[PDB]
Amino acid sequence: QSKAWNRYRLPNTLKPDSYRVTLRPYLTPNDRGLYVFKGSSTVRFTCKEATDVIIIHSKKLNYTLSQGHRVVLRGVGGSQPPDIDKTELVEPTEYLVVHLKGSLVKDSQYEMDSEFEGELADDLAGFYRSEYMEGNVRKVVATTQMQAADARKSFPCFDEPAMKAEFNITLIHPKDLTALSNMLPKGPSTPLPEDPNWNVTEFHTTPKMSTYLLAFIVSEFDYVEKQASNGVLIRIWARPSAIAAGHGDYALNVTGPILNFFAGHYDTPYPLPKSDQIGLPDFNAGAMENWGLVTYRENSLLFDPLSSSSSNKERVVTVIAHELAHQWFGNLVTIEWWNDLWLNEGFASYVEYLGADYAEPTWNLKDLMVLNDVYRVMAVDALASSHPLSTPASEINTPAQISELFDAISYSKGASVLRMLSSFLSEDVFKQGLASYLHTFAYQNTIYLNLWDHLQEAVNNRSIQLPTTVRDIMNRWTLQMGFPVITVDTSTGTLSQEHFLLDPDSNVTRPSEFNYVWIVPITSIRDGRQQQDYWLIDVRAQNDLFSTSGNEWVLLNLNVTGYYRVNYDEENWRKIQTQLQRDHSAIPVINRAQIINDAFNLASAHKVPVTLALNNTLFLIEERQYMPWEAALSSLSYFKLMFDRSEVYGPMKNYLKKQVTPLFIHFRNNTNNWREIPENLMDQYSEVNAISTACSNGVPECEEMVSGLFKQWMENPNNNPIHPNLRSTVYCNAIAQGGEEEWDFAWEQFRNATLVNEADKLRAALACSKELWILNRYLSYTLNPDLIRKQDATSTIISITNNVIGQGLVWDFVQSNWKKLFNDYGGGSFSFSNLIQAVTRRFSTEYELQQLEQFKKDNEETGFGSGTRALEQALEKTKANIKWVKENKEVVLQWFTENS
Amino acid sequence: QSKAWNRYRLPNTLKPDSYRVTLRPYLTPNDRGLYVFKGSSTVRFTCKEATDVIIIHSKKLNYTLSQGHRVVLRGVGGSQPPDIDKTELVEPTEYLVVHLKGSLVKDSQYEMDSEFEGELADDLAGFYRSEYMEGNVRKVVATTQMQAADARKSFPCFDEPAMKAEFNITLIHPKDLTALSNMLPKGPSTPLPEDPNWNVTEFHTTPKMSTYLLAFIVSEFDYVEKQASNGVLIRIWARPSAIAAGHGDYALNVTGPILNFFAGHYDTPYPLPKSDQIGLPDFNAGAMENWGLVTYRENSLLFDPLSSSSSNKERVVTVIAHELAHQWFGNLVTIEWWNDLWLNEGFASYVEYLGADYAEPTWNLKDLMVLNDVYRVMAVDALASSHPLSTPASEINTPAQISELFDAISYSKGASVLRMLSSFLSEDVFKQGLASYLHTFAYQNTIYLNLWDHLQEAVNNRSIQLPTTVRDIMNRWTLQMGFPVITVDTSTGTLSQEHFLLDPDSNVTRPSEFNYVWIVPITSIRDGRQQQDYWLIDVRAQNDLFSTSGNEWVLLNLNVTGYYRVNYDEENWRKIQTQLQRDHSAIPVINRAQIINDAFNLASAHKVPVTLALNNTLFLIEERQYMPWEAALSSLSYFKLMFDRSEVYGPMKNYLKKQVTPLFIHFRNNTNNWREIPENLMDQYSEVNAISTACSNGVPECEEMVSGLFKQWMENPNNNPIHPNLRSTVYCNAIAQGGEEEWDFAWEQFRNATLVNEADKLRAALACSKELWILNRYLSYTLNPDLIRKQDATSTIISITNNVIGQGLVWDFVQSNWKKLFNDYGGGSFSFSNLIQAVTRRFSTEYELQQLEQFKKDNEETGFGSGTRALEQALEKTKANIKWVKENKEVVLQWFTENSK
Ligand SMILES: *[C@@H]1O[C@H](CO)[C@@H](O[C@@H]2O[C@H](CO)[C@@H](O[C@@H]3O[C@H](CO)[C@@H](O)[C@H](O)[C@@H]3O)[C@H](O)[C@H]2NC(C)=O)[C@H](O)[C@H]1NC(C)=O
Ligand SMILES: *[C@@H]1O[C@H](CO)[C@@H](O[C@@H]2O[C@H](CO)[C@@H](O[C@@H]3O[C@H](CO)[C@@H](O)[C@H](O)[C@@H]3O)[C@H](O)[C@H]2NC(C)=O)[C@H](O)[C@H]1NC(C)=O
Ligand SMILES: *[C@@H]1O[C@H](CO)[C@@H](O[C@@H]2O[C@H](CO)[C@@H](O)[C@H](O)[C@H]2NC(C)=O)[C@H](O)[C@H]1NC(C)=O
Ligand SMILES: *[C@@H]1O[C@H](CO)[C@@H](O[C@@H]2O[C@H](CO)[C@@H](O)[C@H](O)[C@H]2NC(C)=O)[C@H](O)[C@H]1NC(C)=O
Ligand SMILES: *[C@@H]1O[C@H](CO)[C@@H](O[C@@H]2O[C@H](CO)[C@@H](O)[C@H](O)[C@H]2NC(C)=O)[C@H](O)[C@H]1NC(C)=O
Ligand SMILES: *[C@@H]1O[C@H](CO)[C@@H](O[C@@H]2O[C@H](CO)[C@@H](O)[C@H](O)[C@H]2NC(C)=O)[C@H](O)[C@H]1NC(C)=O
Ligand SMILES: *[C@@H]1O[C@H](CO)[C@@H](O[C@@H]2O[C@H](CO)[C@@H](O)[C@H](O)[C@H]2NC(C)=O)[C@H](O)[C@H]1NC(C)=O
Ligand SMILES: *[C@@H]1O[C@H](CO)[C@@H](O)[C@H](O)[C@H]1NC(C)=O
Ligand SMILES: *[C@@H]1O[C@H](CO)[C@@H](O)[C@H](O)[C@H]1NC(C)=O
Ligand SMILES: [Zn+2]
Repeated sequence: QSKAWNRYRLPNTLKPDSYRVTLRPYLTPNDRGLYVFKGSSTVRFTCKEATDVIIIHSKKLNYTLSQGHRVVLRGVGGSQPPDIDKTELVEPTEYLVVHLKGSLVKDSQYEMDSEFEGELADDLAGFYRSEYMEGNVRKVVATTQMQAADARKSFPCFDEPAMKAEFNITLIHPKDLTALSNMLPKGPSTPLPEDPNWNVTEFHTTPKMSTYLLAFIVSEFDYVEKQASNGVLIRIWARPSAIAAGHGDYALNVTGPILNFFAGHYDTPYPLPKSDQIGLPDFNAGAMENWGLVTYRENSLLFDPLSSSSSNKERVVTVIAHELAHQWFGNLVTIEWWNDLWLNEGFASYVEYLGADYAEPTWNLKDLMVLNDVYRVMAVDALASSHPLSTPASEINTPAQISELFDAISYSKGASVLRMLSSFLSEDVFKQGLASYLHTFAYQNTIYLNLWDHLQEAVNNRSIQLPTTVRDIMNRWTLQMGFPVITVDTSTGTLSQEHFLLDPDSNVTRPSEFNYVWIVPITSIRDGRQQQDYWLIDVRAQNDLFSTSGNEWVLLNLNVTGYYRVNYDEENWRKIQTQLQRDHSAIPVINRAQIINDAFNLASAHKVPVTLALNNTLFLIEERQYMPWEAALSSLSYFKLMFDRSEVYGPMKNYLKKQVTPLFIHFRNNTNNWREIPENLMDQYSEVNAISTACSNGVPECEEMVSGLFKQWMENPNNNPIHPNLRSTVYCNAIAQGGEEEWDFAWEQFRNATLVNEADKLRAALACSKELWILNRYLSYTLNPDLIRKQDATSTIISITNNVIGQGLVWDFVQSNWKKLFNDYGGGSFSFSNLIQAVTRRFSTEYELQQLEQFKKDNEETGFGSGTRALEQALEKTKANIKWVKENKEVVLQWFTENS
Repeated sequence: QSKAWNRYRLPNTLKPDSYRVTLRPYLTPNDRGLYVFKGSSTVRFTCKEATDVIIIHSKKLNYTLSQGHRVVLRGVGGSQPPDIDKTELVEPTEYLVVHLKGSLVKDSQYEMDSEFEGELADDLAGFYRSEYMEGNVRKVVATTQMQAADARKSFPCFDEPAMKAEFNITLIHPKDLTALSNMLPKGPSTPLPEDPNWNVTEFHTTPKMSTYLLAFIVSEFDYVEKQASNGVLIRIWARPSAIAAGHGDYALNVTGPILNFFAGHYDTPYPLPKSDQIGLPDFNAGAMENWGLVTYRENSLLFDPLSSSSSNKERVVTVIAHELAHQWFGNLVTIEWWNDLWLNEGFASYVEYLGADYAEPTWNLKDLMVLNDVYRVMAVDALASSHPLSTPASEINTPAQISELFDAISYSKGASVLRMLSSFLSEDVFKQGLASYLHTFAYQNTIYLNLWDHLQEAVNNRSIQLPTTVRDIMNRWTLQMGFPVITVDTSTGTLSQEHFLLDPDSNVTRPSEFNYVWIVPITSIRDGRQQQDYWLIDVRAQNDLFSTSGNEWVLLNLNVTGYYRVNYDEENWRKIQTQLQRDHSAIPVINRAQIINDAFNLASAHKVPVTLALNNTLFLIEERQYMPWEAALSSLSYFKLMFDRSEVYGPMKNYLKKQVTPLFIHFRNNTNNWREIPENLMDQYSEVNAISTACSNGVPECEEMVSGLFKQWMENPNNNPIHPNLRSTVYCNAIAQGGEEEWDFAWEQFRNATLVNEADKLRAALACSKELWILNRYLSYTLNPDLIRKQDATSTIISITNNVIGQGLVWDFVQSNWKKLFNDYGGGSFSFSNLIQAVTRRFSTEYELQQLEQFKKDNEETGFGSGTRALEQALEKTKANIKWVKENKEVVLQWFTENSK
């Protein structure tokens, strides 16, 4: 608006060099019960272009006028300090405009001192407080989450990733509590000269960081430390009680290997002197890559071996790797602007599994990436509402736009694209370019093009053959949204590409350059033996590689490395099916899951018949791996949700029971009569799946075993015999196969629950009851805050909705008590979006659509709030559901009956 | 409108004298694939008042134009027939108005020849069709059902009960099949001149009768015959296989004696040479009393001693008695209008027990009547939405209202009134008066006043002492709806009477000439010793007969003879509970059941504490008789319907489980490990009650036994180990405690079932499944006429709505397919009301009432027809339920919890 303070982007008039921030957090409420902190900061900025105004980001800061102005300007090195005209604080653009009576000459450093007072509120932003209940005592900790902005809230600073500067952090903390920051403590905490109750801790100057990664936490958390033989001191800080137990031991045992792996992959030594990972009890954000002081949710860093499932073990190892990867890529080489967030977060997501694999080589974690990210993001990208990975930097300005960029696409899509990048570049050449990128751009900001250039330079040195320059071959997958579905005409060995859209009748309004065409790297296998390689340059191309003979099957996207679905002629599909039946080993496990997942998704776009998809699920009877089974069960979930209350459910269960029985018996023998869990994490997951589906479909042995296990627990409570991994499954099936007695025992345990994980497991299991009265009684308990915590109420109601009988109960509940639910819980505590999505997920009939539409008009006056933008979405999904059921019910029903 | 055709009442200007109907039923689909019957008819009518328009009933009949008109007017006796102006067909009133260019000469007989064609569909109305399967060949049987406004569908006629006439019936039927009509065939079947393959059979002229008593059935059914002592030839006609298997043996064993008994009791001879009882595969009503050709559902007539249960045996004898009773009260003497429908249904329902008791003297079915009718109607009669036994004629005009009157009030309330009337007038005096009524108005239509006059004659003849005239005393029980509740102050022995209302806040909009007061006849017993009787003529009275001293307890309405509820003070109730726990035998078995039923209903009306009624159910643990247990289970059903989907259900089940366990074991030992059955009929019913109640509540052995028995039947499909009487409960409980396999086995057996009784049991049991998907599939099956016969469609839906899981499914189904159910399915008006009551018997929340009100607002255009009153009553009950549950949920839960332990 012709005024720099009106503009959302900092003027490039001055750039910071060094910072000195001394903040004293008062973790005790003052007058009006306000937790406030007092801070003093100074910035030695350098005048890049002669100007008359200084603009510094500042949010929720009272400031103190040391002289006639809130700030004091002093020129350094004999620099003349221009007199300050006036001080103004702009809110729309968190800016501290300090108009000066004169112009600051260029090539001269000026320091601006600033004493300020802020509120240590529980906003989970900037400098915030977190109160946890240690025993029966409230304990408050002062932590920091300066993602995107928020850094301004803590102290006056150039809050932009481009503005890199050294930061000297000093914390005045109570003598009892300990203070932590990005760097090591410069000196041991000394009693503050005044009020000896408080100590003063100074930390060594931080390597030129870009803000947003600064962190200063003062608390009483204890810690387990280990000096790695590479020079980095690994310290895992957490609640003293948990550190006293072995909860934090696993993280310390896994951090060292992960750091070493990344050091090699990044070909760079750990930039900071030490690595502290702290487990905050709350911390709604999953994790933060604060340089040196990584903050994690207590549940994602601590692993109790007696009450955490192997799934939690995967969670901690993987999340640790993601943030530890950020320490090299994203902290040493930060993005110039938030528009390139996809490159930073995406790379971290991709190399996350790479690191975890080094730590646990017997888990094959890298394989899970596809099901966890590639297929997850593929579903969203296959909509006409998708956005291109790259966005014009000018477009992103407001803080809200920055937060918007943090989409699942930015993470998974980026990781998938970068995985394809590494595959067609050969990990070795990719790593070479990455190493050069980091070294050449160490301690400075960059654009995604810089990485493309270094990769191309490595391409030339290694002389790898790429159809076009890395930039062009990557622009196709970064400047336009969506992914190509490659159809293979084996008869004439022809290859074709198209923008895959799950809804066939979708108007792709977004005008994408390259007219939605992609340079797809194609890797193929023939009769098991991998062929050479091919790059689809145009929409349609012919190559003998894809040509097949009388009994020849070709399968593209080996290990689904490339972000593209594949469609084949019906003949090739049948050849693949015959191979899967005689020996599934020929097809790599990853591609077996690909076959099932792609078939179902292609059937949704009406590119292949639904029967073909179910045909690709027939070989599961012999499959003993996890990925293939998981893919099929995930896809068949929609079928169950649509036919759970219909006749089709009968034949469907019979078919699934026939397929699961062998897998269940296999595990029963392997686990020695359900006594010893399998070793490989993948096998552990499949064992849980086997029992769950076997009992759900009605395998007799499964229900007998789960019932017996729960009964053994009922006989001897306090010593649960069910192993943590199999607890949720046994609990739900046992309660379902049992009556009021079992539910009563479970309810008692839930009320006496001591660990949140166990409590939530019991809560969901209690909703597995098959008695209408018990479910209604549970619904009444859900609303009561005393019985069910309001934070957990929405999830409990959703869990009852999942019960086939519960669907009707919850639907009447939401339709009749929307007013109460919305009015009493208008706050974010109740996610109405998730609630309405869950209650309307099975809607597949015109009657149900009429009810939902009536609900919309009936409660129109009381805005659905978070529900809005999801209720209209549910209406659209309901309409699509009606069409799908009326177009596939007969075919699906016949298939199950004849194939069961 | 003023237009006579627009009016729903036939003009009195024309009176029918005699008719000649010649229906020809085509038992093969036409080019349009629709079975169609073609017939011609001529009505001889005397012109009571000169008229220029002739109005007759015509329904779904395409009349062939003759002489440029649908009808042809011919002069009888030389009278001139005025020229026909025009013939319009008014559909709303089903009136074929034959406008004339002149006024019919007054007091002149005329004849109207009319040819017509109609659809022989499966609507179970007029001339419909019944398709049964023999071997692998479909067999079609054309039968007639004209209970109300359906004779018009078969032929143009004055379809009103008052318009009696003699009907000459000629049936052109295939030479192979046999034509059955009200009277005997007049001579041998003669070959149709056009086609020898068809036969022309005319029957003897029928005596003066109403159009709704006609029956024309052509069938290949065989029959078993046996002349009765009165000489009337009793023949049981049914499917060839059924008669060959001796399913009709029991029917022939009871029909003859029962018919003679009725004739001897009222000294009135049956005026027809034969009385054929025929069982039709497809029939809506349980049975129709068509004079000479009484029609019955196969379930109500066929009886296989090796597969039918003791209850089935009672059903057959009772139904046959009810229909034979009608042959006197309904056919020989008919009602003037449907307003006094009770005069026929009520008497036939009450005297049915007398006939059954005669045929089966070791059953004591008259004891059951107390719970079968008196208490059954008291529930609906209590609602402020009931109707006086003799509703003003003006209210009942449209055919929908006519069919609506066929409810508990016309049947049970009438029978209960007759029970009380006979009790205070003595059987001898009562039957003497009835004989005069029958002989005086034979072949004539009568009203309630006519009955009172003949009864008064017997009263004076036998010098019976009454407070006032029979008319005044019984007008209180017939001209005002509802029944009185007597408050007994044992402290001072004072009595009072007031209209019993389930909702104390319910607004009665129906005015009463007697201002809701009754000359209640009262009979009281003291410590089991009967005392002198008293008549509560005034609203309030006092007597020492009711005043108690020390620990003396007084029970009014000994053997629930009177039609009223007894409300004792807390003192008497305490003494009664003391007696029940000390020696329940002291209190009459019937009165023990009376105590449980009265206590609960009084509590539901917010007149006594709910705890009091529940307390009265603590003697059940030691009770071994059937009647007490029966009333308790029936009364606690309301609690279940109101708390089955609530937290109270758990404690309630535990309590009942505790009470039934002893009875269950007792019967186990008595039945020798469930191998034998009790000898006494009542004991057999209680044994089945024990097993069903135990399995439903959760007694472990019960669930194990029923499952094992069904498993053994699955092993040997042909040999069913379960004893016929125990099949009902075992089948249901097994299917419920079983899964898809059990449901599949039952479905296959149901489709392959032979005896209707067994098929009915399996059909109802299939609804006991606890799988939502199975119940949804079952509901779709109900609509399919091929899988479930249209006659049993609503019954199956009601069974599904009975299942707790099915309640929601059916409610949404009813809301979604009201238009289809109301239109495609006629339901014969006997249903719909039942379906509405069944789907709305669990409503206890404002949201549920809102849904019901929305249903009415969204389906007012579609119409509720017969269900109109039922839907309106539902609204009243739902509102009362909302208040009752809110005021009693906690106390009911606490009581069960404390007693369950
Ligand atoms: C944050 O801490 C760093 C040190 O870790 C501070 O940088 C230091 O700045 C002072 C001037 O303020 C430098 O002193 C100068 O030393 C040179 C000789 O090296 C001398 O010729 C000059 O006359 C002057 O005394 C000091 O060297 C420098 N230290 C380093 C290692 O660069 C920084 O100023 C602190 N932050 C802020 C905002 O003050
Ligand atoms: C906050 O500052 C206080 C004061 O410095 C710390 O308390 C401890 O103070 C004593 C000196 O008064 C020191 O430790 C003590 O010294 C003896 C030897 O004389 C030694 O055996 C013990 O360590 C003893 O406690 C030390 O300065 C200081 N800290 C320690 C390690 O004891 C207090 O610990 C400070 N709090 C934090 C969290 O840094
Ligand atoms: C900084 O100044 C703001 C604006 O004056 C203060 O905000 C006020 O304080 C109350 C709470 O005590 C807030 O609810 C209102 O937004 C403001 N009201 C008033 C009366 O001014 C803010 O409190 C100050 N900072 C701190 C840490 O206290
Ligand atoms: C974490 O490391 C500790 C050792 O610091 C483990 O304790 C033992 O050490 C070995 C090697 O790590 C483990 O394999 C053994 O299971 C432990 N005991 C023995 C006798 O060697 C500890 O198990 C590791 N994991 C956790 C979760 O604490
Ligand atoms: C029905 O049958 C009767 C008897 O055959 C037909 O004859 C009339 O009815 C009386 C009955 O006793 C006969 O005696 C008379 O000869 C007839 N009466 C008149 C007034 O004609 C009778 O016509 C037939 N019904 C019809 C056509 O109305
Ligand atoms: C109907 O009557 C028949 C014939 O009386 C009954 O069959 C039995 O016939 C044998 C013939 O020797 C007699 O010894 C029995 O006394 C008859 N039993 C009875 C109960 O009468 C038949 O049981 C009767 N009832 C049924 C159900 O058909
Ligand atoms: C119903 O419950 C009992 C009979 O089962 C009646 O008597 C009570 O019994 C309890 C338990 O022994 C005592 O604690 C109470 O004091 C008794 N009642 C009184 C009023 O003393 C009870 O009165 C009945 N409740 C009714 C009829 O409402
Ligand atoms: C709660 O659990 C603890 C630990 O198993 C047990 O000692 C205690 O008795 C339980 N309390 C109740 C009330 O069940
Ligand atoms: C049909 O008529 C013939 C005489 O033509 C007769 O023998 C036969 O029994 C009749 N059939 C029936 C069942 O009416
Ligand atoms: Zn991250």
